[PDB]
Amino acid sequence: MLLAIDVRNTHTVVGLLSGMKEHAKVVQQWRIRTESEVTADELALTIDGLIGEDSERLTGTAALSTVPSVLHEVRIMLDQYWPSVPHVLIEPGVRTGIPLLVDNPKEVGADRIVNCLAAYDRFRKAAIVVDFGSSICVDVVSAKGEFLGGAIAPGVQVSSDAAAARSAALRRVELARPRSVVGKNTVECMQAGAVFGFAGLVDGLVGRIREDVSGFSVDHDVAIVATGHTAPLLLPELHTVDHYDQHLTLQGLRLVFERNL
Amino acid sequence: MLLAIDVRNTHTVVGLLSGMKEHAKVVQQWRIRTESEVTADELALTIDGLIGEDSERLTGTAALSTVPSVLHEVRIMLDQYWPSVPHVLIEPGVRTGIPLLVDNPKEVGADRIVNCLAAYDRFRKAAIVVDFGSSICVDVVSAKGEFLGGAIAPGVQVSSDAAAARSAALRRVELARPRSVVGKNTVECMQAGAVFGFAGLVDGLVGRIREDVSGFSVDHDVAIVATGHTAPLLLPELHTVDHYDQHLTLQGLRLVFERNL
Amino acid sequence: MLLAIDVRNTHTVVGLLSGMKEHAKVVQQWRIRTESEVTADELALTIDGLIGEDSERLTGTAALSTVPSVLHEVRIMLDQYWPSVPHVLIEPGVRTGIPLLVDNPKEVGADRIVNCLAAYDRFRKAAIVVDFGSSICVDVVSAKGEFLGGAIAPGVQVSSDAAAARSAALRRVELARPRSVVGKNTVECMQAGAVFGFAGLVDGLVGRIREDVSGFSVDHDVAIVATGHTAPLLLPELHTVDHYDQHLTLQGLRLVFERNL
Amino acid sequence: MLLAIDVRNTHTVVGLLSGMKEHAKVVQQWRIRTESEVTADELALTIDGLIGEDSERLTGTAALSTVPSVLHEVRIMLDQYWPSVPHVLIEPGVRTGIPLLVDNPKEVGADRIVNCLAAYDRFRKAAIVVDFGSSICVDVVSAKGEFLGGAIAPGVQVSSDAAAARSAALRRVELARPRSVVGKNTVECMQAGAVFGFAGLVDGLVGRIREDVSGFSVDHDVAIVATGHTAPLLLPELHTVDHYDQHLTLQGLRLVFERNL
Amino acid sequence: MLLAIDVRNTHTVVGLLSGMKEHAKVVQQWRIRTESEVTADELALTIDGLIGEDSERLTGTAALSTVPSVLHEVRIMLDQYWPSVPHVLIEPGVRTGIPLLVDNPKEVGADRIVNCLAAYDRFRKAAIVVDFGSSICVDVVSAKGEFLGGAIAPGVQVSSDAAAARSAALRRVELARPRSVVGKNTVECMQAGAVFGFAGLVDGLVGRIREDVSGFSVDHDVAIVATGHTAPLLLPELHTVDHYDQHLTLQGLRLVFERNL
Amino acid sequence: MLLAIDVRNTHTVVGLLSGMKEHAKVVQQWRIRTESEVTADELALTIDGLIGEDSERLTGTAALSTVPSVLHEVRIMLDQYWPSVPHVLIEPGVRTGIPLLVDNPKEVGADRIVNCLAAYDRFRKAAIVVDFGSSICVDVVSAKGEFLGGAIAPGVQVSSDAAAARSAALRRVELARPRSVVGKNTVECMQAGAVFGFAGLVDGLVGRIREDVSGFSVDHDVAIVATGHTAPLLLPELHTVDHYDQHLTLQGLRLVFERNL
Repeated sequence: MLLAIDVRNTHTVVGLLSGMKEHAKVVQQWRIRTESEVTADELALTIDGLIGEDSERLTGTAALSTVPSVLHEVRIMLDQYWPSVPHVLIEPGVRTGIPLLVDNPKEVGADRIVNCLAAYDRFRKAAIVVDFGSSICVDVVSAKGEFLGGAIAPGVQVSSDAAAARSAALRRVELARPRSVVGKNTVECMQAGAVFGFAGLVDGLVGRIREDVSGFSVDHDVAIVATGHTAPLLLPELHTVDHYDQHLTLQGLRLVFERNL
Repeated sequence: MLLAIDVRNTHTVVGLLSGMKEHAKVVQQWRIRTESEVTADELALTIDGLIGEDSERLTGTAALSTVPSVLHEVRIMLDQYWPSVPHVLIEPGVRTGIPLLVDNPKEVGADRIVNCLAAYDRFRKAAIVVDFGSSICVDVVSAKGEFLGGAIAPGVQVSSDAAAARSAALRRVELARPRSVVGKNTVECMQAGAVFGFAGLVDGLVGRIREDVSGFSVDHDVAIVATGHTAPLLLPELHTVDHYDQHLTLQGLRLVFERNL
Repeated sequence: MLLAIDVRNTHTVVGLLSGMKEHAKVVQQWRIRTESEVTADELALTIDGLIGEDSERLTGTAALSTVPSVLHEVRIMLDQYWPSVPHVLIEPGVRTGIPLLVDNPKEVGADRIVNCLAAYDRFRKAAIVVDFGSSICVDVVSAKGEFLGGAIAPGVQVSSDAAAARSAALRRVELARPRSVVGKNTVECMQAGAVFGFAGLVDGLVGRIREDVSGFSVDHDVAIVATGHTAPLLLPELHTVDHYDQHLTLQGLRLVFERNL
Repeated sequence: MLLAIDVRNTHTVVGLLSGMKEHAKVVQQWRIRTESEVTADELALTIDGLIGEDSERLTGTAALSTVPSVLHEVRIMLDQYWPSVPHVLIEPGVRTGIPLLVDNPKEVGADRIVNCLAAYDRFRKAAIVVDFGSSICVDVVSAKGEFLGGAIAPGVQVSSDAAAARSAALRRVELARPRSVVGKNTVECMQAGAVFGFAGLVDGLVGRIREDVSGFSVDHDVAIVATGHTAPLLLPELHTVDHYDQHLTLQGLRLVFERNL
Repeated sequence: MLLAIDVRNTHTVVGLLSGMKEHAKVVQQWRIRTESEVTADELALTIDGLIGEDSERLTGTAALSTVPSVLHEVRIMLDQYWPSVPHVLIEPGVRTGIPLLVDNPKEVGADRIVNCLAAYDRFRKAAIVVDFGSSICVDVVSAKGEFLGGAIAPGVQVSSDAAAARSAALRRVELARPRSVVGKNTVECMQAGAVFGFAGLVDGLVGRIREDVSGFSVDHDVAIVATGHTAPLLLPELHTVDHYDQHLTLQGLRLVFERNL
Repeated sequence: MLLAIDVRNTHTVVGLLSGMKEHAKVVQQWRIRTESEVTADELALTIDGLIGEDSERLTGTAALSTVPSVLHEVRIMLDQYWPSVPHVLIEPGVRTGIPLLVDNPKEVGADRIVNCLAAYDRFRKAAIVVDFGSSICVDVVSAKGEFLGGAIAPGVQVSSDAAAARSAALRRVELARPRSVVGKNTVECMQAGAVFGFAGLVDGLVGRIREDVSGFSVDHDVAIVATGHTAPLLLPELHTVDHYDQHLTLQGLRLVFERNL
């Protein structure tokens, strides 16, 4: 199998992907915390405990990170614990076959590049990727598979927790859909805010991108794809998102791994 | 005049309002930070420094606080520094004439009550109040002047600061409208997110309220009013908000003061 | 066995209970840190490591959480990792057989409900429960098995840590009984405060409850029970507490599981 | 006038005292919050704003601090802004005429020594001093005016704030007296816990001191004096405390100033 | 006079300078805390209280800031409260007559540019500027007055506070010279580290710059100048620093003000 | 196999040592984070996972901890989980055959004593030990194997992270050697500071110690040993440090274990 690692600011996705090229599928996926101060030995311990008996069956290990210290610890862990398998660590501004038509090609985070590559591979047309992570990352891929940029909004959970911490009457609540958009208690009001407001945020960003750029209007065909952990919660309230792909970034990591191999 | 105090989670607004009833208006306003550990003497010192020689011309004072410790200190300060003028303090579940048709009438913040009272006094019909503070508070006022609840979304500035602080690759940026919806650098992407996405958040909340609850549809005349310090940044991008009042909470405090006088 | 999970604000108790009804006892117990950001996969990994070979010998699971995010993750973990066994999850306002004679039955924490249920099951009369956790929760159970309310005092370790952090002269000390109430250095004075003053706090709360409400006086038969990890520290210095039950919340979780089975 | 400065870990008391020796009394007092990294210019600005036109009428300044940085900034401010007045700074271990019969006489903070000196000057016998500040300091003074020692418990407001911050279900509450010891909501439960529990804490500490040290029995006449900002709130719920003196530390500062003059 | 403002990360220097060109010296200076979220009204209040009756006698204001939000609020405060005075606010990358020979001329903070300008104005030759601020900034100015770059080390007091916060055994100690380099207790060891190790840090940076870049060898005449609030503390322990100019940044601000007028 | 545990304030080192007396060398080593609130069960879980199949081959466990809570949890963990092996815990001020000639011999941390013992055992003469950890510790050992004292400077990585977090314009950067001492951007300047300045800090402390104390001059022979995780980074840039030993504290724990048996 192929061991894929997605390090974000708050949560790390560890995946096992069997197969190769078109027939390859994600057979396993786990979500863990991201610790900035994590070491190679701790990360090896948790990853070994997650993947169990598949450690001896690894054929390669792809990895990206938005925290560079975790990326360097990933390199140390890979060389110390899995020396016989190849590994292609990904930095910001990686080369993949997707032209980075932006001001600073070396500053865009690796997750956005991987999402763009996977979306253009799956759809082969113009695409808008909405990634619900620690931040909501919106990526615009043209019909030629070129990364035009996009937007970076605060994430649902991070913003909700920040609002709960920044206020006294607002406490920490569970991220769930309330009975109505008009709440009757503080928990219901906060859940209505966090869910419906961020659904409106994503819909507004997608509609504004569709209207205010050429080739992405309603007349054209553009694949709107959402990924992330909290995407299924907000998906029924989105009128602008067509598809949900839970394994988009892992498939993109597999694409970069097979391209660099 | 009347000394109105608005203690929010992040900033405190001090206003001098002259006149009575309909002929009353905000003649002076200052904004300062809210200190959780501020005392009666410190707050009286800064308020005196702000308002100058108008202390002898005060006819009354009125305060609300979403922070309980500052509410205790404001109670002490009102009882200590201006004993000759009447004062009204506003605790959650206060006497206003607006029925609190919620599960816990004693848990709803005083700012929401005061905003609902001011909006219904100004419009005399069904209203949707959008306050842009530390959190974005959406309050729904029925056609008979009843507080039906609403939503509490994360605020623009708090969420953007939390996004910047959680990520090592994201620095502190100023909230300003970017060039296009598809940014080209990290700062442009973050600004596009924070501005357009939160405008979409407010639009989605107001549209969902208009569609779902009865008496607030397109056919019914509903007054959509926005207030707050960071409201003018998002107001040009809002499609659902009809009015902007920057002195709504001060006018509501004046209404409570004159009602309880 | 039954797997019981007590998620508190600071620590999490994981227990294995064998038997049913009266013949049921706690056969295993572990204490771990409560991580507010922990995930279902990480919690499943640590619980599997704790319980070892007992994973395949589970007949049911019961869980409570005072932290909403850990409650969400425990919900996911229960529906993901042990699908072949029943699971009861306890939210506030849970049907247990104990009436909640309070203003907001949906806001009393799950730990207090579970403690009241276990106490009234054990003693079958009026009871006062003192849980020593992050806070000291005092719960008042009437003679008919009704939760009348109680008090939430600051805890001992949390308050001592806050006092140490707020002052430059006070460092992180280890909680222990001093030689005397009148200490001679900073460590002795701080430990005398933390131990004897909080013992007096518990004694004063229990005595004032015994004096100020009907049915709990010295004439009535009232069971005073203490639970918690730091309870044995203050137990020799308490005059009002008659019983110490360490596994009270686990037994209450078992009671809820059997009631809802 | 004499300018007394009390720098505690959380608040600073600034007092103006008129008269000398027995005919002296506190005529002005203000409470401000303590900033650990405050500068001499900021502190001079706020102190000047507090004391008004009495800057030219000062005849000396007495200052103590539990935060040494603020003490050194106080010395800089005094030498820069009031050069014509004599100023006595007070460190731990200050010579006062009260012997320090403890293990480390140079570690007991200045506030405790000043309180002991003022109490023994007022009562001229054995005394127990309960000082409600950032922490609750209990001081025991024999019939010969010696500092035998005491206890240092967490303060009421600091502990309540820490309990609110540590727990997700608990918010910040206004420190006031509830209706009863058995609370019906979370706010009432927290207020009952903090108030009645800390009253029991003080009662337990004072009673244990009276019972466990020589000559402080109920038969012997021992004066119990309470000082502090939150002392009047807990005073009706105390049984072992007789006298309340708000200006005890300012009078002790006056005594030290007159001693070093 | 000229009102100069230095907004650093931790402290803000407010200076009044009289005269022009060679006849110009700093006549007033104050240091205050930098509140990153301060408003224009609070800043106007404190600056007015600092400058007293010199508000009407201002002829122009010069300001820089390493915190952009404070600079924006400074612009608002200046245009609201001092509308009749000219103001040249300074952003990073200011053109001053010192060529910026670095990779990103728009990213170097305005403080370093101002220090380089004032040092080259004073010495008219090659210079090394050591600024002890929140960080330690070493700037290298060539013989032709060109900013060649430098180094940014952690500050002295900031790193000492970080060490105290990261360790329980290390409390908040005061920054002062110890008896010797070999400390006989924890406080003396910490002060020996903070003083002598940071003096060695400055000496090592200065020596390595003198040895490893062209035109700055010991044979050439290079002026080594130090500035900052904690510079006098480490000044006697440095073997590589010849001059200490306390008002270097204020003089550079005056230079930029007179150049842009 | 001896099991060594080094609990520093930021990272914990775990070691497996085989052999006795001179024939003893470290065979295994891991580095993990240090958690303050960690429990015995969690720590036993991670230690067992780290050490794998060698848990049944242990013959003793020497452990030190600069965090006493983790030390007591280690004692609980060792007694609960490895009851058949001896365990020599180490507190501050331990006796090792090295006299502690300081003002408070019981306040110096255990890591310093262990490093001094190991260094004198290796070199059998006067030595200067530089331990790069959460704080840089410098230890001075005379020719008689006595702990004279030393310095505690802020660490490299800890101070770099503190500078990145405190300053708004500075992000979290990776700790690595830059190309030139005169950095041409912000990141290069920060890395030049963090590397060359801290190398100069160590060099200055060692040189000042060598000059100002008896028997440590250039004519005398004094072994200079370095240890720590980040030590090899600064080792090329050091001039006064002669030897490196990454396993100094583990061998010192081995020496204390062999001494206490």
